[PDB]
Amino acid sequence: MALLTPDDLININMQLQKADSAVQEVTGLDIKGICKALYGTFSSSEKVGIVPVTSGNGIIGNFSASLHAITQYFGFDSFVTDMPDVSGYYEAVQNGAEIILMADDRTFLAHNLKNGKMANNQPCTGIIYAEIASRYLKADSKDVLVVGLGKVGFPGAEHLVQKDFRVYGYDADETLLERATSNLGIIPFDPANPKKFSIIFEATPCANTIPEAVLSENCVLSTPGIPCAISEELRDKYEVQLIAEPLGIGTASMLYSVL
Ligand SMILES: NC(=O)C1=CN([C@@H]2O[C@H](COP(=O)(O)OP(=O)(O)OC[C@H]3O[C@@H](n4cnc5c(N)ncnc54)[C@H](O)[C@@H]3O)[C@@H](O)[C@H]2O)C=CC1
Ligand SMILES: N[C@@H](CCCCNC(=O)[C@H]1CCC=N1)C(=O)O
Ligand SMILES: [Mg+2]
Ligand code: NA
Repeated sequence: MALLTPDDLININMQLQKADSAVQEVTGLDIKGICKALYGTFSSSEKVGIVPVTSGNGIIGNFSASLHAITQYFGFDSFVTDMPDVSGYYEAVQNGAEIILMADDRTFLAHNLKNGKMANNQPCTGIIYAEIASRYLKADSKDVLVVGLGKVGFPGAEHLVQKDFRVYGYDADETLLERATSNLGIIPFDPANPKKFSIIFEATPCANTIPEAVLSENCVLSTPGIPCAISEELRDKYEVQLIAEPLGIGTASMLYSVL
C-alpha cells in the first residue's frame, strides 16, 4: 500500500495542465480525447459529489480540493461535502449529486447513481496510462514494456493485450509476474537480457525501476507510479517523453467510464 501525500498534490491545476500538454504531444489527443476513445463519452456538467473519508489513515490534505479542481477542469459540476463519511454521503445525495466520488485507503470509486455504473481507480488508472502509452504517434513499434504488475499494472497490461499489442512484463515479485503471464499471456521480461522499447508503462511505488538498457531516444514513459520511475539524468539523456501525474488522469478515466 502506497497512498498520496499532500505534497504530491501541490498546484494540481498546473500538474494537470502539464500532463494534458504531454498527452497531446505524445498521442495527438488531449485527456478528454483519450477518454472519448476509451469510453465514447463526453462530459455534460453532470453533478459530482466529493465526499471526504476519515477511514484508516484518514483525510489526506489537498485530496478533496484536488478532486474538486480535477472535476471542474473536465467540465463537471462538482462540489465537496462539509461532512465526511456517511453523513457526507447523505449530504451529497441530498444536494443532487449524480456521481459520488470518494476514497478510503483501499478503494477510490466513482458511482453514477443515474445509470448504476461504478468505477474503481486502480483498473481505470492502469487502462488510461496504458492507452496513452500505446497511442504514442512516433512509436514505430507495437512492443510495450510493462514494469509493475499489481493493482494498477495488471489491468494496464490486460488492456494492452486486448488492444493487440506485444506486451512484455516485469515485476520484482516473482508470483505477480507468473500470475500475469499465466492469466494474460504476456511475455516475461528478463532484465539480464534487455531490449530497447519506444513504449513503456510503469506502475510501481519505487524510483529507478526503468534500467538504462531498456530506453530508446524519445521513448514514451507513461507512469502513475510515485515517485518517478526514472531519474532526471536518464530522462534528460534519452529525451524521454514523460506522462506522470498524481491523481487527475486516473480520476478522468473513472468519471468518463461511468458516463
Ligand atoms: N498517479 C495516479 O493517478 C495513481 C497512482 N497510484 C500509485 O501507483 C503506484 C502503483 O499502485 P498499485 O498498482 O496499486 O501498487 P501495487 O503494490 O498493487 O503494485 C506495485 C507493483 O510493483 C512491483 N514493483 C516494486 N518495485 C519494482 C521494481 N523495481 N521492478 C519491477 N516491479 C516492482 C511490486 O512488486 C508490486 O507488484 C503506487 O505508487 C500508487 O501510489 C495509484 C493509483 C492512481
Ligand atoms: N480518505 C481520504 C483519501 C484516501 C485516498 C488514498 N488513495 C490513494 O492515495 C490512491 C488515489 C490515487 C493514488 N493512490 C480522503 O478522503 O481524504
Ligand atoms: Mg493520474
Ligand atoms: Na515509480
